[PDB]
Formats: sequence, C-alpha cells, structure tokens
Amino acid sequence: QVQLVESGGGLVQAGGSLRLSCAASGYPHPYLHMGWFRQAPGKEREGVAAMDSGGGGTLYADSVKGRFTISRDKGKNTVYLQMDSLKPEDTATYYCAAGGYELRDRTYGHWGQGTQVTVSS
Ligand code: NI
Repeated sequence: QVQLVESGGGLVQAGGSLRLSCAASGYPHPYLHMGWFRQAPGKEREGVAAMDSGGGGTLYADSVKGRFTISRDKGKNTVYLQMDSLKPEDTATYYCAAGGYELRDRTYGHWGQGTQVTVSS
C-alpha cells in the first residue's frame, strides 16, 4: 500500500555530490524506519542509511560514514540522501525502502524501483 519513487540519480564525477529524493505515498509499517540501500551488479544489497520516522534518529553504513547524510521532510512525506565525496565504488542502483528497522533489509516490505548512480573514474 506504500509506493516509493526515487529521483536524483544519474552520472557524476568522482569526488562530486548528488542528492537523491524519495517521495512516499503511505506510512511506514510494521516498523517506522525509512532506509536507503544500494545494490551493485553481482553483489548483495547493502544498507546505506536509515532514519526513524518516529524520532529522527539516523544510522549509517561504515562504507558511507562522514560522506552521506539522510534527512526527511514530514510535510512532504519525502526522505533525502545527500551523497558527497563520491567514489567509483559507490556506483549502484539506490533504493528507497519503508516500513523496516535500521539497515535490516529483510524487515522492509516496501521498496522503490531504484535510481541508478554512476560515478566516474
Ligand atoms: Ni504494507
């Protein structure tokens, strides 16, 4: 019952910055987190960042600590991922997810289609 639409992906120079957005239709259940995950070809899906809709507390993967920032706009029911100091190994499809807990992907039952991010060398 929740639809999620990512935007902001595409092509960026290594060292550069992007900001992804995720527009959501409904509210997260059965838990209250919104999360960004990413999946590169041949690899497992990886958690990137998550935040508690209940009380705005945030969690990051070690891989992106100090470079990425998650935030939200309650009024717009949108979350954001600010992605700075990008590297070629950050290339992936980035997904927004709702209704899970922290970076436990199996707890999320609502997923976007994903937005591709490609960072040069
Ligand atoms: Ni549902």
